[PDB]
Amino acid sequence: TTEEEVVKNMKESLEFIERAKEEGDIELVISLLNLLADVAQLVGGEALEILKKATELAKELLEESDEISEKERVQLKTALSQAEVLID
Amino acid sequence: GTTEEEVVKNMKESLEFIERAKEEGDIELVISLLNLLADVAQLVGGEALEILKKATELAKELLEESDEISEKERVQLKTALSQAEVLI
Amino acid sequence: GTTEEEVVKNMKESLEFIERAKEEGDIELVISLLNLLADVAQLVGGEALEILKKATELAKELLEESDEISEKERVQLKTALSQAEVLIDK
Ligand SMILES: [Ca+2]
Ligand SMILES: [Ca+2]
Repeated sequence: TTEEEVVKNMKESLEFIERAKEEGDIELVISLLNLLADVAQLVGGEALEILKKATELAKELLEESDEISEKERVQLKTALSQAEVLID
Repeated sequence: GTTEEEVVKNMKESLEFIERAKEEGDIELVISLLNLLADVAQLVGGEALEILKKATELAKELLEESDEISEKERVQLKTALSQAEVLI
Repeated sequence: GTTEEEVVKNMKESLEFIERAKEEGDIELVISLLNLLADVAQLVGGEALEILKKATELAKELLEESDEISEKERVQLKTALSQAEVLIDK
């Protein structure tokens, strides 16, 4: 792989998170936020900027959604913790 | 700072959800939370690893407590357990 | 605690389940196991990285060959592949 191929995949993941927030697809936000954080922890650099954008959207979903279950809340906040520690 | 404290606070809530999950048979949730707690604990250390040790003990029991756990679920849980056990 | 042989054992069984999930079209399992393998391989190196390499080749094959993979499954699988491929090069 190249870094450019990785950031393209991370960008497409970010776009799906943007739409998943409107859709209420909480599970995919949890899964993609965890996957993006696993990638950015190995890549650093621009991968962390994309993770920062994904983290912002997940935070908003966590605050604005009235559909999120208690199980999804605890998973999403744990994934947020991984991201927040990386983007700090 | 406020980051690490919120992190370990979030991890403690997840610990409680893993316990309920282990009793409802929500093995998927146990797998997901154990992997998320390990991803966080790897970056934080300290009290995060104490919390991970406890979640590992909870997940280890569920392994062979009620044969509701499928073969696919078992291999995923064992792989997640391995991640956590190495960090411990 | 755990031993490297116990971890390598679990990693080999995961790879067996991945290859089976590839031919059964179980996309979700491949995504979950590929990510779990990369998480473990990051901490152990050695033969863990060789098992990850095999799992990565199988997941690439699944991405190119399968037909009932959803759009959302695809973007998860590509990102998990990115994680694995970066670790293999680290
Ligand atoms: Ca919806
Ligand atoms: Ca992970």
